[PDB]
Amino acid sequence: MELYLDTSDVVAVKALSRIFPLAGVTTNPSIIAAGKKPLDVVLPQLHEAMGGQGRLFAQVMATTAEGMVNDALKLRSIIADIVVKVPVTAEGLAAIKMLKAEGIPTLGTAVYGAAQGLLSALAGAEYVAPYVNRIDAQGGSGIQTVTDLHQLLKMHAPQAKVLAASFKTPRQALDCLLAGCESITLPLDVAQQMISYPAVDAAVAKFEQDWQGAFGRTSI
Amino acid sequence: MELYLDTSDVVAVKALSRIFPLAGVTTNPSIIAAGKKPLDVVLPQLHEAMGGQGRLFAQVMATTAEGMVNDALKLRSIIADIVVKVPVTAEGLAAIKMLKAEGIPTLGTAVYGAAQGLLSALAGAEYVAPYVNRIDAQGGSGIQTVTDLHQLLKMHAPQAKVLAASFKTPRQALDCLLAGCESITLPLDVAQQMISYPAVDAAVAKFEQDWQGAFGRTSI
Amino acid sequence: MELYLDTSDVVAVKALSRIFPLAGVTTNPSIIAAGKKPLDVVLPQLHEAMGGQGRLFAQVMATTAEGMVNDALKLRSIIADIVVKVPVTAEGLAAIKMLKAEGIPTLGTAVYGAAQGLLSALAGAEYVAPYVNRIDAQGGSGIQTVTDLHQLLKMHAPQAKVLAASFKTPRQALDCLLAGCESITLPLDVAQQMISYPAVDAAVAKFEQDWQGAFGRTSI
Amino acid sequence: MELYLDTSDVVAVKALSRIFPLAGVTTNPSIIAAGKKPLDVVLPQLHEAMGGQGRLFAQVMATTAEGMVNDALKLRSIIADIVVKVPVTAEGLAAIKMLKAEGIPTLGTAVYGAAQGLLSALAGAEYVAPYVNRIDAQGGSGIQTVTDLHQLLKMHAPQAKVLAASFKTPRQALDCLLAGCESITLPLDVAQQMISYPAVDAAVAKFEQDWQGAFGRTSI
Amino acid sequence: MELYLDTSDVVAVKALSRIFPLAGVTTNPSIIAAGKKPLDVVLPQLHEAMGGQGRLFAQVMATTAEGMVNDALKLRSIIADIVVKVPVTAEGLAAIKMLKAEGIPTLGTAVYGAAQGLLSALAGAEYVAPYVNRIDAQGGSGIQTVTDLHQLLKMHAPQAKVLAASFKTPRQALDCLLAGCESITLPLDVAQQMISYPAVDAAVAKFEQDWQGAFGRTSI
Amino acid sequence: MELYLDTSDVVAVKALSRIFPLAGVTTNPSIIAAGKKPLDVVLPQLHEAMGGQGRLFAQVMATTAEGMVNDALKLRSIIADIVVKVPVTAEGLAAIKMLKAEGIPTLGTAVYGAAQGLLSALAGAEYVAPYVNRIDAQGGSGIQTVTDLHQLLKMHAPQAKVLAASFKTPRQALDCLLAGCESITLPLDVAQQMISYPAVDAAVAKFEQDWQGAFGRTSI
Amino acid sequence: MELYLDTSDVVAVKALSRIFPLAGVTTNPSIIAAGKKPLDVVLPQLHEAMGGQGRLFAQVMATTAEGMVNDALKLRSIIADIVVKVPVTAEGLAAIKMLKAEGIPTLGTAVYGAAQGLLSALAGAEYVAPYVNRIDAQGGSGIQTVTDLHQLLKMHAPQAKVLAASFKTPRQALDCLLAGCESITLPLDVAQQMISYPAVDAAVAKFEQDWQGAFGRTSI
Amino acid sequence: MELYLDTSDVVAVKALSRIFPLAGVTTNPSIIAAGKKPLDVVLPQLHEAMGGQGRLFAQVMATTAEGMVNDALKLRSIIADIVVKVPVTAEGLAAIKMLKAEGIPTLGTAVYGAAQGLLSALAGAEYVAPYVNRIDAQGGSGIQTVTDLHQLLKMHAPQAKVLAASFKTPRQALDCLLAGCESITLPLDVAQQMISYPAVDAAVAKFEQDWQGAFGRTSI
Amino acid sequence: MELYLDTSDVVAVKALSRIFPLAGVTTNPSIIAAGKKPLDVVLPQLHEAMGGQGRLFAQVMATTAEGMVNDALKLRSIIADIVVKVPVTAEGLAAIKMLKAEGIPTLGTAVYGAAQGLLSALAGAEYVAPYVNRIDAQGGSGIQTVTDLHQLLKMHAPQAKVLAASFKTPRQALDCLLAGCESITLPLDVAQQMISYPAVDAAVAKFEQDWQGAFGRTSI
Repeated sequence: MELYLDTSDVVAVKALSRIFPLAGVTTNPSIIAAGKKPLDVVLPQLHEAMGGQGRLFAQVMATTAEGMVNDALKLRSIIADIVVKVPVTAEGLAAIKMLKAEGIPTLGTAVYGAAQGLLSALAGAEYVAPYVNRIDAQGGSGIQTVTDLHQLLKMHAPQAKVLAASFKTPRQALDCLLAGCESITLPLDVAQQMISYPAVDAAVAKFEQDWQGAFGRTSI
Repeated sequence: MELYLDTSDVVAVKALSRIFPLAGVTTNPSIIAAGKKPLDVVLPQLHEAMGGQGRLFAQVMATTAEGMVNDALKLRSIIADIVVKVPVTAEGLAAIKMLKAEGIPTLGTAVYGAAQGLLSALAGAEYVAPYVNRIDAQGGSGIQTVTDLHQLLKMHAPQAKVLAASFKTPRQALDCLLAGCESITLPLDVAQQMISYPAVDAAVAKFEQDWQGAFGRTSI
Repeated sequence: MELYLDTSDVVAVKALSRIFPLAGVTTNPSIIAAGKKPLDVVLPQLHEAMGGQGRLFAQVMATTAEGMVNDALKLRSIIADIVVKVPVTAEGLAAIKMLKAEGIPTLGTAVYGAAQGLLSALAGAEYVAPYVNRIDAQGGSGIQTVTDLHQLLKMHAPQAKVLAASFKTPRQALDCLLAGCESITLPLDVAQQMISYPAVDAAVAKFEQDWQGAFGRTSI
Repeated sequence: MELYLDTSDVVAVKALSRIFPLAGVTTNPSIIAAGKKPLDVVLPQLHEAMGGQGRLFAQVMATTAEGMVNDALKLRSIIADIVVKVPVTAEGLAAIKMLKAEGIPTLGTAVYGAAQGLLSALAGAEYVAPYVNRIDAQGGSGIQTVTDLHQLLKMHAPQAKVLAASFKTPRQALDCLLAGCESITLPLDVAQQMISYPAVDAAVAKFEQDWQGAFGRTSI
Repeated sequence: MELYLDTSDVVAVKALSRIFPLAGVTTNPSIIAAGKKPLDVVLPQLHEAMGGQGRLFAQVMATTAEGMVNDALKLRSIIADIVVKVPVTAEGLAAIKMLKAEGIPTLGTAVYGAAQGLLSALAGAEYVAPYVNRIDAQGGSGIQTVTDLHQLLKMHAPQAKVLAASFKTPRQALDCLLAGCESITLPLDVAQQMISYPAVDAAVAKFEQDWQGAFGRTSI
Repeated sequence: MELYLDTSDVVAVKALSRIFPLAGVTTNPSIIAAGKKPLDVVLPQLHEAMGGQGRLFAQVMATTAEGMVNDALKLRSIIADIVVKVPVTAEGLAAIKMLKAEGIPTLGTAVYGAAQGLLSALAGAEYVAPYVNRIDAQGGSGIQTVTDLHQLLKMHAPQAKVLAASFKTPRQALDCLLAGCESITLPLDVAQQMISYPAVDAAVAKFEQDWQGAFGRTSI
Repeated sequence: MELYLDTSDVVAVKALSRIFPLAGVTTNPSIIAAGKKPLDVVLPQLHEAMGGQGRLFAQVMATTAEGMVNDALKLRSIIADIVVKVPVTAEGLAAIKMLKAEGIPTLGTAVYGAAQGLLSALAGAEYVAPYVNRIDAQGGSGIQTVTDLHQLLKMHAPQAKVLAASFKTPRQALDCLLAGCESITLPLDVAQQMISYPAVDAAVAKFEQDWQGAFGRTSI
Repeated sequence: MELYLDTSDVVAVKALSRIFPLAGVTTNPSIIAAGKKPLDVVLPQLHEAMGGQGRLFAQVMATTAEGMVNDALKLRSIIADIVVKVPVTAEGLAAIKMLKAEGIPTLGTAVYGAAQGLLSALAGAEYVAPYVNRIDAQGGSGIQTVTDLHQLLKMHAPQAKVLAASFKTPRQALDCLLAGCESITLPLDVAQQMISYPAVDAAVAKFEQDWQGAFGRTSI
Repeated sequence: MELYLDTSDVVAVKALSRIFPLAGVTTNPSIIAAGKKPLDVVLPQLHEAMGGQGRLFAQVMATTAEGMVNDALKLRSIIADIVVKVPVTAEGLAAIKMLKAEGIPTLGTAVYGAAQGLLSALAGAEYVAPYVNRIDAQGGSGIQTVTDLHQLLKMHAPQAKVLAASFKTPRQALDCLLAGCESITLPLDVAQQMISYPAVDAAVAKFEQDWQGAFGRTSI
């Protein structure tokens, strides 16, 4: 299982590095725009924030196959081992094919259809990233869509993996993991809601209270 | 399958040693408080009660990652091979991470969510212990939660194992075992209700009665 | 839906009368033994405990048909409208039949089989009381048994109603209610865990904290 | 729901009359042969054994339509309101047509097929009696067949009712009742195992044990 | 529940009239050709073989809407109340429309699609007749096809009824009846297979045998 | 059940009027563009091809609420009783509420979400029209979406009805009808493939061939 | 089905009044605190934004039963017909009971358990408001919990209704409606996401494009 | 698969040895009482009835661990390779454990709970024998219990095997085998009901009848 | 998968040898009687129509184990490698055990019970042959029974295989194959209906019609 964060704030990334066993951080130009900082700064700083380990992900903006080819060349020049994710269109499939020919790992993003993601995987993307929240909000069923995509990948192209993103509530992440996703990423607020429970807090408080009422200190 | 006792009564565990194939005894500071005796006394006596065999478990109470690190150092000093369980918070995950770094086996306790247990397992905890009775009491469904946690473990983290606790009726234990739990623990009252059945007693009485009416004795 | 309490402590009954919309209180000779007080005292005081309202239930102890006949006569002499529960044996069936002939409402207790309860209902018992916790403890399935009993009653004897008892966790009561039970009774501890949730407490605390930080009062 | 007994022993019928709310007793020439006594003698005897109330059933033995017509005439001469059951063949359907024309109630026995029983019911039979134990013993599924027959009767001929027979264990009766059967009959051994439970006995025993431990007496 | 026969032999019809509660006899030009005799002869003879009561069905052979209009006029001239079935084409739907305009009951035959039968029913045909055996032989599934047809008729046009035909084994008839068919028809041999069971024969034989062994006589 | 056509060809409408029991014809501006003829001509001609009966539907083209109000006034001026279709946007809901205040029946089109259709139905649309084929083509599930919409309407807004459109194969229409749709519309090609089957043709051919081989003629 | 809004902005409420058929607006002290304006000022403004129609909801704040009694008195004094929501505790239960005694309609809020909401409904609350998003975030399952609550209400207390709240994604609202909720409330952003779809926008755009290509305008 | 017999009649065992591929015979002291013959006689004669092969099973009668120790010693002295069955109590588990220490194979009998049988298997008994008929008659579900026991064994203790006993009808044996039981034992009458079918007999009869019709004789 | 033919017409076997990949032909004395010719004449001719390959099957007629042993000896003397089929009785089981001791492969025929077939397979028959059509004709469920038989074989006796026979429609063969049968045999009529479809014929007709309309020839 691979755990990533969809954010670009260096301080939060470094702070949460000590908590979860991070496998890397994925970023999108929307989050980059939110952070306001230029990429040639954000990737180095975030890389140092995660201790120089893990994986990295960045997204191109071009519309023509050679255009996102050149964009991926720039990204690989900046960070040697980054994976370049590309929106899935006809040009997206093309860029995937020549990028796989060049041997640079690629990710399929903006996936709204199981057939679309399967086509991207056949073209050669090692990762496929459906937009769970957007698909769910647009009248679809992101959970079932992820299920079908996972089944198709496992039963035709084993080497491909599913990377779930676009989360708003912990439940969506729970169902995505239950569907067999090999990798997921989550935003900071959902991550915080993963590691806080009033029931857990009350249980710990009662636990310490009993220890205190018994032995007259708190420490072991 | 690993069977443990959720209690701290030396005489009780010694008496029940000849009945069930005990794999160890798990203790929590609440039960230790009920037993009123200090840990440095109860652990050696219990270890002798299992004849120097079986597994052992104790829990920290600190809030800071270094705090449960020091506590776990104390437990490993008292008992070399004892497994230390930690309440699952952000600090719990941190402590689990450096504990897996230093190579001390750990257990995840006070687990109320499948995602929480999955996070603990990814951090590296060897066992995950949800509170089935507490979850069911607080409007949740402990059985389905345990099933989901087991599925997530078998899917992403094969090396982790589920250790069910917090039982009030034999039905909960049976359901947890049917869910695929690799290890469970139970209290003395549930253990007693496990091995007693009026139907079994009546069948044995009728059986001996048949032998009596046949041969003039109940013997041989 | 009919809500009752299976206990005999006057103070607790009176205190909880202000909270739940009580329909009555059921008692059994085991609970009477626990309370240590004679019935001719406990029933009047309890009747005043919910102020002369609700329903009352008490159980016979004789084995012979005329035995619980005289018993039920004594209970009706003490409280005019009390409903008498009888254990379901052959003598129980005979007693239920001829008490239904006399026109005194009766209840079927100590029910361990759905067909047993159905036979009691055919004999004429107004209520049937399975022992869910004991059935689960003895390797059965109380929830499914209650389900079959409810289906059989709604199919053949519409006038009979299921009165669930013998609870240890609120989950059992939840499943019994979901099965279609028209009446349930529960003990004090399950009632207390029923109306308390740390999540609710934290939510209301944060709620009033926000309103306090906004305007500085504790009420409208 | 209609409860009957498939037996011919006057003493047992009278003894069990005080236990269950009997609706009558069904008889067949097999159990008549086992009882050894002639029908014209036994029939008034158990008729009085049920207190003179309830239903009665007896079977023909002829092979030709007019033959079992004459048999039914003899039975109606012996007792006015008895229901005549006939084995289901081509002659059975013809005899049932004649008997329905004469307005004498009839029952369909020896039913091994759902379609066969449905045809018998459409011919005018008020009752249909499959042989659950025999069908199960011959590699079929008595419970399934009863279910299909019940559904067919309900959704085509509402006036027909299913009368299950041929039982060896109480489970078969339980599933027949769960399938929606409006009437069942059972043998004496199944009745005795039906109304006896060691668990119930032990519960009652513990009950007056604690009553005695409280009040110096097992009595109220 | 309407029981019909799909045959054209006067002797067989009259013989089976006494056994099954016939609602009528359906005929098709194929079976009429097999019977070799002309319609103007056969229909009076079958109508008398009924005992004078029941329903009669015959089919047109024309292609043009007015053509089967004239055909249906001829059938109504021969037998006043006969119901005319028409093959379902575009011309079939047209013919059904003018026949519903003129108030002559009609039946939809040669139905291979549930939507086709729905269209016929909406056009106004009183009955719809799918060909179960042919549909099954041609790679379809007549059972589920009839199921969907029945569901559609019930939930859109309540007045239409399903009349299943084309049977080869009793199982097909059983599933058609279980699917909710209000009427079916049945060939002679498969009908014979409804009314013969070796198990029933052996049961009757043993029954008479034990009666004889007990009473030294065969008679009741 | 309401049967409609989604086309604007007068000749085809008139020709198919003799076959199916038409309840009306729905038109959309795309189909009007395909037909190339102006609306003030197409609606009168279609109405005359109707025989003067049935229902009519037309769709407005403005964006602002009073805009489609005025357009609906124009259409209702051309044909007195036409139902106005409106796209479901915020302005669509506004216009629907205004028209419901004016008491003119309205049509909800371009429904890609069950919640959107429910909102239109609450606003007052008499019918809701999802685009099954487009929802399918965009990675959704048109059949399941129609199912949820039908359930929601039957649950909360009994007066609303589902009008399925956008079909490419008769299978989609079959599933839509099975889901409980009270009205559907079909294109000409799907209608033609609907009422044609080679199996039916071959069955009719064999049928008249046998009639010929019997009587020297294929005629009655 | 009753549609409400959970917000406190007068401008947004009035703007959305023309779009959805609003049944009222619910407010909670958290949102009131966010608005920072006193309730006696805010709710007249909302009432006018309704056009003087619809329902209103406000929550009590004190702790003692008489405390929320006086609070509800104040709310009824300020707005005559306003419904009062109360957090569900023991005090909340008592408040609900005697408020039903003097006939003040009440709503059950802060519900985290189906049995808790069922108890509130038994106490007499007209509406029950579970917190779907919070329950899902805390390891539960809000959808299934709402399902059980709805089933229990329809089974035991028909007059009670479920009012879903706490939404973050359209799917939660869709599933709550599918579960049978009679009323829901909706935050502004999620409501906006109910009425915007890129698919619908593109369909409308192409629609005007073809009208343009046909008649030289997108108009008329 | 292992087939055994639960009986003690030498003649029947020898006679059935030629028919079924016997793997052994299990005996219980009740059956020994029925046979009235002493064990030191029945086991040698039964072994000779085997022809000198197969497995043998006998049960202890003592209540104290050393008591069944001595009993098992006597049985192993009598027949070297006999497997000892022990009733499952606390002393039962203690005995099972120490004979697993001594390397003598053991069987768990009188099993009424899946958890009980699983505990016996963990203690080490090679076989577990639930009482299907008794459990089923006492209001339980023998088939489901056997299924759960088999699932638990295959999940946690692969080496343990389920040995079903206590049968009354062939259906119970069929379901037990379908549940995955690796070994079953069945009584003489039920085994006879496995090897007789009237349908099979009629088929054989008709078969020789057609051979006779062909060749004037029933033989090849 | 093994494909066989249940017939004895040499001309038909020879003709169909070119079409299907025959694995052999099974014969029974019923179809032998139908062919009227003696076995010693027919079976060499069928072996020659085979092309000298495939498998052969024939049945005994004796009722005694030794008699059908002699029958099998005669068959093996005539044809070196023919497999002998024996009816499954007690004598059949004995004959199978002895024949397996002689190393001659055997088939169990006239199988009406899954337990019966499983017993034969344990006795040593290489194949098991149920009679699907007779079973479903006699009120059973041939498809389900074949399913259970296949499950039991794959569970306990891996070497046994299912050989389905007795077919009337291709649907039954389809379900038998779907159940996992490793071998099936079908009659000539079902084979002819199997490989013929009017839909296929019409598709081919349209196909070469289009080829002709394109290139002025139907040729390639």
